[PDB]
Amino acid sequence: HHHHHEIGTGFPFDPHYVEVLGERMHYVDVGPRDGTPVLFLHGNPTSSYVWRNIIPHVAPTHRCIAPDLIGMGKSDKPDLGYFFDDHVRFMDAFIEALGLEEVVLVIHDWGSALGFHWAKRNPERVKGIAFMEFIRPIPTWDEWPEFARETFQAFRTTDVGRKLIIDQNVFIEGTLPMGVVRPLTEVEMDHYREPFLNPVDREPLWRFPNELPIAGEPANIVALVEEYMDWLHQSPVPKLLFWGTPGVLIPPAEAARLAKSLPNCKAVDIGPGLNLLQEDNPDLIGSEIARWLSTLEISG
Ligand SMILES: CCOc1c(C)cc(C)cc1CNc1nnn[nH]1
Ligand SMILES: [Mn+2]
Ligand SMILES: [Mn+2]
Ligand code: NA
Ligand code: NA
Repeated sequence: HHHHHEIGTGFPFDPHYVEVLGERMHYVDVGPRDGTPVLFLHGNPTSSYVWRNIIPHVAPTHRCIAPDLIGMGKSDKPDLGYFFDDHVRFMDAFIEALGLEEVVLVIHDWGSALGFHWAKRNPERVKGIAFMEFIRPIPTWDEWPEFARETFQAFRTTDVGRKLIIDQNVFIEGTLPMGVVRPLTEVEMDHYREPFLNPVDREPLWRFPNELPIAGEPANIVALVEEYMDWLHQSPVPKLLFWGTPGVLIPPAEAARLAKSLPNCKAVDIGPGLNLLQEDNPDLIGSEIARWLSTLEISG
């Protein structure tokens, strides 16, 4: 006989779809219909799943929109190279397809590059940006985390890199768990694996690290990233920066610097964390975003 009697693993959000440049994109859409929407953008190799435990904190007061990038999550998977340029084109068109006007961004990893680049080009529409573990220029390999130098150098080759990421699914099975301090459960791993069970679908997982602005290459990405970082230092847009210890892309020392150099910026320590801060302390991140959103309406 039986009797009846943690960081959430479920994804209790109804699928929403919109046609974007002839392809179907999936997104979470919850919360009130009026007011300024909060747009959550994930990076590599995740999906809207990464926001699952953060969104419920914001949804009571704001619309939350969390798309899966083209070729990822539940969005369609056209035969693209999935360059950053492709993601930009699709994300621009997604935002237009939903008829969004002003927005608040919550962005992470490659999602931050998309968010920052979009904000730079749409200064009058951005009402706030929350960000963490974001893409910035990496002048030399010495400025890349030591533990991942050899690995990412290998990733950034055609034959070896594709064998690792596409054939062996290393970014999902290897790199992903290394971006979280706590161990991911099998249920969580399965939600992350889901979009990429078919090896040929793993193209964006390989192109993304090959797009990273490292040692001047790719030059186009480096220029673009420098441009939005320059814009960011000059914009009065409200900013909220989450960081963890030791972090990965944004070490604590770097978070302290940005908190001062970026105008109108608040920085929040999430405790232990690497790249996927959302997976180590989603309640703090969600709570702080919800409260920060409230202060955006306070004049002073
Ligand atoms: C230094 C390794 O850092 C990472 C770790 C340890 C884990 C994950 C998931 C991601 C990254 C990095 N971000 C990333 N790489 N290519 N596209 N986005
Ligand atoms: Mn179509
Ligand atoms: Mn192809
Ligand atoms: Na399993
Ligand atoms: Na999934």
